[PDB]
Amino acid sequence: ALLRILKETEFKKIKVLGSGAFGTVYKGLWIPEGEKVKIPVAIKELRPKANKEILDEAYVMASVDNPHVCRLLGICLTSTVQLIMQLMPFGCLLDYVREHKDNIGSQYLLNWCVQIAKGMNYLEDRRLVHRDLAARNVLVKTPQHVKITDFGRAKLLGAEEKEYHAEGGKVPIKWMALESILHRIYTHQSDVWSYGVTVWELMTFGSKPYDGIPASEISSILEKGERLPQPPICTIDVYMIMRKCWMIDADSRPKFRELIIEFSKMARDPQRYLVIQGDE
Ligand SMILES: *CCC(=O)N[C@@H]1CN(c2nc(Nc3cn(C)nc3OC)c3ncn(C)c3n2)C[C@H]1F
Repeated sequence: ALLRILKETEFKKIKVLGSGAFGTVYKGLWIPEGEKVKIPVAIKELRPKANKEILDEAYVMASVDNPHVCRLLGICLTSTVQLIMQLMPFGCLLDYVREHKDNIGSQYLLNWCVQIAKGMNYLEDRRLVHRDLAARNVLVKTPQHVKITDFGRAKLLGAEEKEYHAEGGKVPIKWMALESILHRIYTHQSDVWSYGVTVWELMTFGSKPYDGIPASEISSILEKGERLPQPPICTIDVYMIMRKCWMIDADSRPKFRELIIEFSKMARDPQRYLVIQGDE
């Protein structure tokens, strides 16, 4: 996997897919000069650093090559930065589970848990802390295959850095580990906490965590030992994996490699672990 530098004439925006503080993402078409191959892509136009700085960050990003991380294919530098990425035709997993809640079986849910853990383990191998894992930031390539994506919060740790120490950026409190809320500290193990919340989202078919509760109250609820409730479809075995992800001691939490093993075992006999009517 290598970074391609695109000229504006190489790609076209077709329609908007979504928008946020990061910028806007479009469905588009990329035709590399004289290659005659038409590639469906997502184009993320970000809302300055030197061009070489941006290209360097894009090079590292483009080297992230794993079946369960959405890949940067190329970049175009003009008045704006435009990132050309793999298109995930089914959109964010949050909306997908909300839409198809009555037609999603245990096999798909547990498989997604495995896949997200595989992608996160790869990011950890690359020394990348994601810092924004949530169902909204997982994308659906096919119903059978999902990929993690990133909107600017991910950080590369230095050879001797064990944690990332954040500053004033806005934070997704309800997905964060307690140590991140209290001390602005982020690690692969705080990503594990977020992974647990992400799994809870999937198992509740996209429900809102700590629904209706002010973000300002969350740290106090967590300090009292309270956590997100057991989803209706979850046997206690699955809920206990979530609860392990939210233990106060970061080193008490499972690592992604362990999560891959545990969810993979469950995915072999999915109906023993999730209880879904009509499944199957
Ligand atoms: C739930 C989060 C959300 O809606 N985020 C938006 C969508 N984003 C995004 N979307 C796609 N693909 C997509 C979405 N829809 C409705 N249709 C499609 O494709 C036909 C995508 N592919 C790759 N990347 C990076 C994507 N991002 C991100 C936010 F804009």
